[PDB]
Amino acid sequence: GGNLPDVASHYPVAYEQTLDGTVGFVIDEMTPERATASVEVTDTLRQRWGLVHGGAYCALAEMLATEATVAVVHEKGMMAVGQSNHTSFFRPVKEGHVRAEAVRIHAGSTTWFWDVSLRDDAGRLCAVSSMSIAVRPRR
Amino acid sequence: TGGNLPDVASHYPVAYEQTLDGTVGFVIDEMTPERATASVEVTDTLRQRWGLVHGGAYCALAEMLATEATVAVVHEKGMMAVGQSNHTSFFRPVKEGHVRAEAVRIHAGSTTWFWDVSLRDDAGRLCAVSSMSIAVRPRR
Amino acid sequence: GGNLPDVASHYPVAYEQTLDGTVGFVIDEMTPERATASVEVTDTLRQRWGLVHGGAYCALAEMLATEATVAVVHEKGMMAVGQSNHTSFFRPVKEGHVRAEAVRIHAGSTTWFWDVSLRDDAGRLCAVSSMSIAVRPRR
Amino acid sequence: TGGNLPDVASHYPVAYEQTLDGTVGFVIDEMTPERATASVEVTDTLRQRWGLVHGGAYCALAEMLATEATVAVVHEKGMMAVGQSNHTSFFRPVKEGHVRAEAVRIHAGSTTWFWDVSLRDDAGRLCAVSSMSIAVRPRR
Ligand SMILES: CC(C)(COP(=O)(O)OP(=O)(O)OC[C@H]1O[C@@H](n2cnc3c(N)ncnc32)[C@H](O)[C@@H]1OP(=O)(O)O)[C@@H](O)C(=O)NCCC(=O)NCCSCc1ccc(O)cc1
Ligand SMILES: CC(C)(COP(=O)(O)OP(=O)(O)OC[C@H]1O[C@@H](n2cnc3c(N)ncnc32)[C@H](O)[C@@H]1OP(=O)(O)O)[C@@H](O)C(=O)NCCC(=O)NCCSCc1ccc(O)cc1
Ligand SMILES: CC(C)(COP(=O)(O)OP(=O)(O)OC[C@H]1O[C@@H](n2cnc3c(N)ncnc32)[C@H](O)[C@@H]1OP(=O)(O)O)[C@@H](O)C(=O)NCCC(=O)NCCSCc1ccc(O)cc1
Ligand SMILES: CC(C)(COP(=O)(O)OP(=O)(O)OC[C@H]1O[C@@H](n2cnc3c(N)ncnc32)[C@H](O)[C@@H]1OP(=O)(O)O)[C@@H](O)C(=O)NCCC(=O)NCCSCc1ccc(O)cc1
Repeated sequence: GGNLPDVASHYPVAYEQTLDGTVGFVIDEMTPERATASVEVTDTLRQRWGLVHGGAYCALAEMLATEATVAVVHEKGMMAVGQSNHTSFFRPVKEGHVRAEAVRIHAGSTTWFWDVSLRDDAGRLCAVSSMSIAVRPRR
Repeated sequence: TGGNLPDVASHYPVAYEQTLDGTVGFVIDEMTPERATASVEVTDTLRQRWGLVHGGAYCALAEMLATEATVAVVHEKGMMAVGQSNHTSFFRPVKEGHVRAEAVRIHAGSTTWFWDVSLRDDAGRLCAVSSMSIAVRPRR
Repeated sequence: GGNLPDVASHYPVAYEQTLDGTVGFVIDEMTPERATASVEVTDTLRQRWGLVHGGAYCALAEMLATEATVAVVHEKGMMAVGQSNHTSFFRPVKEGHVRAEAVRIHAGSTTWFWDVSLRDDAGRLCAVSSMSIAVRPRR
Repeated sequence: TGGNLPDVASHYPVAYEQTLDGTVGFVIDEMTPERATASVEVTDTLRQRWGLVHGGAYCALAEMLATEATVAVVHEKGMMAVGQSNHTSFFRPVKEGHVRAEAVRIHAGSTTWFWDVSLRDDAGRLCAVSSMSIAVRPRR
């Protein structure tokens, strides 16, 4: 759909109805150590002033780092959810696309950490996200 | 005023209902120079595939609230305000109801304002917090 | 010594030899939900430019939030260590004292979170720290 | 040059050996506009009562490194540089040896520089990371 990891037979919310499907996030590559995703800029991703909403970068990074963790851990009986999301903004984006690259830097038993880079169509670094993902056994 | 955001301009590039904010339904309640509140009714549009409120939704609500709260004061002074850092920490998920946010200003420097935002559930539990650092600069 | 919680019979490093005792951190009050500490500014707390080192605020906050967690959890078979320390600086300090107040905002099963405020002798907010403390069973 | 910090001034308010940096023994190794390294030998002065390197020690090493690395370039340009945000995340403790830090510049704006700092052990493992946001302003 958004090309999210297929790890379960049923999902509570269909992609098109989720926040992710509504703004248009799509996973591109995915491996245990690195994943990418992107989104086309539309007014649905912007704030009233015409720039891509800061929350959009946050959300792309959160989905990308978390889903990339899920991809590995789901099949191991674990649940993966974001515990901390620290996004820093360097340059705005008015149009085009937002591309994210998440690089795994730590995979502990209870926490995985990913560095996410958010770039524009020109390849410029527009924002970064330090994603801390909690890993716990499913209930 | 579509989601009750501060009327500081005659015109805006994107209408409320078309923005991310309008799409997910964020609405500002109170707004003062030192404190602001807003909320959103949870619907699937606010959730991730697993059925919970998306982490990014809390980050966005906090971001919009703190920034707009800064804009309410500085716009007229000829400044622009945009977030420079958003650090959101998640304590408990939200599956349904509303997400209620309260932003309290803790520092108002000449170049940066800082707000502590608490995000609660209908039962009043602290579900997430966001430390928002807002850059303040003069418009071009 | 530094008035740290007395929870064990032996400690690997004596207060006076630790980083805390070397810069002079002292716990004032301590309860499960709130704790305070302070330090006199000396050159040992400063950087070459004469201001209190940013790392000093970080360290005060980290010791204070962690030790306050230890105070409750130690006796329960758990270990408490900092997992994330996010310190933001609003105003420098050149002399006097640094006073910290840590307020517990979340006490989960595996994570405790504290908001730490760092003030000067005039009571001004000089910095803040969001301390995320991991709680795990002792080995 | 006491701990090999950038010589950008004739005189400094506090001598190396007297500062926090000198007391704990931080030493700068390489230093360029886009990348800097430093290290410290672990001793009790770097530890907490439980025998591990104090979290605050990593935060301080990262802080000093990123800031001084910014100072090396901007001082001569009449700017002052001070950290505005230090976010350090801890992955694995260090009990002894050294702590080695590498700061990589990722953004150099007109008012903020941002450095990613990695803190490793003697075995090269990633023990902590720090996101350092440095404010750049003109001196008074
Ligand atoms: C935060 C925590 C526990 C999270 O675990 P994780 O990310 O899931 O990683 P992990 O569980 O796979 O284990 C990584 C390593 O952490 C340590 N660790 C993890 N869990 C434990 C535990 N229950 N007991 C002891 N060490 C542990 C071990 O060194 C472990 O490596 P190993 O399994 O190969 O022996 C782990 O990353 C960590 O220990 N990071 C270091 C925390 C740190 O050193 N903070 C600074 C020290 S406390 C500050 C302080 C200051 C003043 C005071 O007076 C008191 C405290
Ligand atoms: C980040 C910064 C500059 C941003 O300004 P702001 O948030 O907009 O607030 P503001 O502009 O209204 O000014 C607040 C205070 O900051 C200081 N400040 C601001 N701009 C400047 C400046 N250009 N020059 C000197 N002090 C300044 C002043 O004390 C000011 O109080 P004042 O205006 O009443 O004199 C301000 O919040 C600040 O200075 N925070 C303190 C930063 C700090 O002390 N970091 C720790 C020291 S650096 C670590 C280090 C370690 C080892 C080394 O070898 C070197 C460095
Ligand atoms: C991070 C974590 C697990 C840490 O646990 P803690 O701080 O030690 O707190 P805690 O263990 O005492 O439990 C607090 C609550 O968290 C939830 N929780 C904790 N552990 C679990 C678990 N193993 N399974 C399910 N829920 C859990 C429960 O609601 C629990 O409350 P309860 O025990 O009364 O039922 C917990 O604080 C938490 O669940 N916070 C909410 C995390 C969150 O909602 N992040 C956003 C959702 S994921 C983003 C995403 C975006 C797009 C995608 O496509 C996928 C994911
Ligand atoms: C934070 C800030 C201003 C600091 O400047 P800096 O780090 O020193 O970098 P810089 O000064 O060299 O400038 C970098 C770029 O920032 C933008 N910028 C900087 N200063 C300004 C300014 N005064 N006016 C407009 N754009 C500016 C420009 O695009 C500039 O590129 P350019 O100089 O080539 O034109 C800059 O990094 C930045 O703009 N980051 C993007 C902030 C952002 O886009 N946050 C998300 C949007 S706000 C969320 C929101 C949500 C809902 C609402 O209802 C309202 C707001």
